[PDB]
Amino acid sequence: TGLDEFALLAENAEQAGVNGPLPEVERVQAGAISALRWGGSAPRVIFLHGGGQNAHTWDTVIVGLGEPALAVDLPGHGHSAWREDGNYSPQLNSETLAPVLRELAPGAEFVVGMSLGGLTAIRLAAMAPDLVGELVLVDVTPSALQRHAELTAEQRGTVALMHGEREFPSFQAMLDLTIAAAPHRDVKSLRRGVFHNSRRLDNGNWVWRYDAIRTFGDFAGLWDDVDALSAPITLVRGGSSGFVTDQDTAELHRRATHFRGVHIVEKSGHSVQSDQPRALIEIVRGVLDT
Ligand SMILES: [Cl-]
Repeated sequence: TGLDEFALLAENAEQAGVNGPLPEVERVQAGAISALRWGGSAPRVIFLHGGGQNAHTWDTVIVGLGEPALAVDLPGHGHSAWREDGNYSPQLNSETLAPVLRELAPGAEFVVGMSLGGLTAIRLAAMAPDLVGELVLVDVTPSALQRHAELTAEQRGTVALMHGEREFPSFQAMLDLTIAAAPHRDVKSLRRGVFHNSRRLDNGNWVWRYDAIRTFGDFAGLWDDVDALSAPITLVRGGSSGFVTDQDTAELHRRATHFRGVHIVEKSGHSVQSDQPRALIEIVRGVLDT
């Protein structure tokens, strides 16, 4: 389409149940990392999306919260550079991101990360304390993503041997795939997500903005980082998500120096920011104490 990436923000304000003028937002870049900068040049919160997502996953939450924020595109996602070695490990993501965040979000105490983003946040908190005052993990722990990585490994192996990146005859065909994976979800919300996560080729076909993740990375080291972090950790689970177990949550409590507790969001799957953004806004607002 010809549609600008900020053309649907009224839909995000309605989903967040807020009215009034939309906040200012623009895309920023420092080398390999692209981000959306909301509310001007002094972000209070950094948001890190999950595997297969981009920064726009946070639009509803950011519009509802009304705070200045930086929503970053992880390597291999959104407008951030791909890597030919297909490796978007939390550790590698953190190494690329830290100097960019020092430049674009030096005064943001709070980091909210979902899934791969949440483990990226843990590694940032460890390697760059001065930055990260407080972590909010959305539906992930090191153990939980390790279990997901182990289930998906055979198929991440098989896809790795297709060297095709896929192409799609239409936008609708990508939307059909996303409907198939979440058919109970409002299709205007799904359509908005696919719009941001996809682009049209000159040859009329469509492709995903994200790189197949051939590989994730390191978790023993990631638990050592949890043992060392001083940033308090809040966990947010999806009540309909099996991704994080009660034992996962207890393990996180035992290793963290300051676990603030788990919030369990009724009628949310794994992507709490997509399924129940209003409930996530209230929890993030509470952490801000604001
Ligand atoms: Cl992920």
